Amino acid sequence: HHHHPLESQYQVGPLLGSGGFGSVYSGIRVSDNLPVAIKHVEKDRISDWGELPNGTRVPMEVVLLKKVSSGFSGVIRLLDWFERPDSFVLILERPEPVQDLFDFITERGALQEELARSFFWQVLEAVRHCHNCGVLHRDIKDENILIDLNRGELKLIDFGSGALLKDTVYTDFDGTRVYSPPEWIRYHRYHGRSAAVWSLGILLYDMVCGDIPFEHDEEIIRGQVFFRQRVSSECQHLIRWCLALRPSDRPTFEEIQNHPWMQDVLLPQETAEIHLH
Ligand SMILES: CC(=O)Nc1cccc(Oc2cc([C@@H]3CCCNC3)nc(-c3ccncc3)n2)c1
Repeated sequence: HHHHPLESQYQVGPLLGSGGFGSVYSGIRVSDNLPVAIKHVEKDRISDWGELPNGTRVPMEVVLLKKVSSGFSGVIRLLDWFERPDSFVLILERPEPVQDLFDFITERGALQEELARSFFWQVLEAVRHCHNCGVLHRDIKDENILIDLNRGELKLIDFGSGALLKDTVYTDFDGTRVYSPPEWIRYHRYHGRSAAVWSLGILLYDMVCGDIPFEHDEEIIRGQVFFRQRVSSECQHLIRWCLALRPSDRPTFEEIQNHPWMQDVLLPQETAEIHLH
C-alpha cells in the first residue's frame, strides 16, 4: 500500500505535510480558537485558473472550493483565502482529532465491510454534493479523505486537480494515474461522472483489500479484478460494476447507493463508537 492581513487573524502551528498540493500547516483562528489548516500554493505551480462571480483571477481550486463550501457537507470547507506576491493562501476547516484514510488503512489493514460500507456511503454523499454544486473532484482516493475520529465523519480534501462539471468530454487530467480509468489511459478522453465512478471502485477495493487493485497501465486496461482478501460476493459485484471497462456499463450514483451491499449503513456516530473509539 504505497502513496501516489493573514499573519494577524491566524496563529500558525506545525507543518502537516507538503507535495503537489503545496504546504499545509496546522493553525488556529485567533478570534475563536477554531482549528484550521493553512494551505500555501505557489503561483508558478498553478496550471488552472478561474474567476469568482465578482470576477477576480484565482486558482480553480478556490473557485471549486467556494462552489462546494456552502452549507454542511462531507467536503472540507474554505473559510478564507489570501493572495501574496508569489502564492495563494487557503484557510480550511480542520477537524480534531483527524486521520487521512490512507494512514488509517496503513494502521488497520483491510477494513471490515461494515466500516467500509459506512465510509464508502459518506464518500458517495460527498461526491454527489460536489456534482450537485457543479464540481468534479477528479482525484478521489484514500489520501484525499479525512476521518473525524470523534464523529465518524469523512471529509473530501484537495480540489487542486478538479474542474467544473460539464457533459462534454474531458481531454486533460492531472489526478492520480492508478485511480484513472481505462478510457483515459487508452484515449486521453473521459466523461466526468463515469470517471468518478471508476475512481470510487478503486477506492472501495482499497478499503476492503487494504491496497489498490491496479499498479500498471496494462492492468487498468485489462480491468480484471483479483481479490487478495476475503470479500463478500455482494461487495465484489459492486466493485466489478464500478470497474466496468466500458464507461456506460458503470453504475450511476443512484445505482451504487441502491446496490444490496450498500443497504443498512451505520450512522457516522455509531461508526465511531463501534470502529474508531
Ligand atoms: C491538502 C489539503 O487540503 N489538506 C487539508 C485540509 C484540511 C485539513 C487538513 O488537516 C490535516 C491534514 C493532514 C494531512 C495533510 C497532507 C495530506 N494528508 C493529510 N493531517 C492532519 C493531522 C493533524 C494532526 N494529527 C494527525 C493528522 N490534519 C489537511
